[PDB]
Amino acid sequence: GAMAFDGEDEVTGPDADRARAAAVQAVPGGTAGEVETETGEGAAAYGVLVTRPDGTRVEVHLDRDFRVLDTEPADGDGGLE
Repeated sequence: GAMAFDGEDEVTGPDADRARAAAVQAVPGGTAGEVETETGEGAAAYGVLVTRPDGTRVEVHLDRDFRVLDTEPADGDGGLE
């Protein structure tokens, strides 16, 4: 259909807009936040953080063309030190 490359003007992030807009259409009234660019070299270039009100947070990994690669539940217990 419509390719996710436009550019809403109310955001400060490039991919943060394109991927977020697609996320809103996938999650019914769920928690959606602006996304940041993941590692350039690889398959997943965009990480879309979304959370269902059920208490489940999943990050949608998008490829170079914003095609859904896979969705795994994202937790925050893995620190680094």
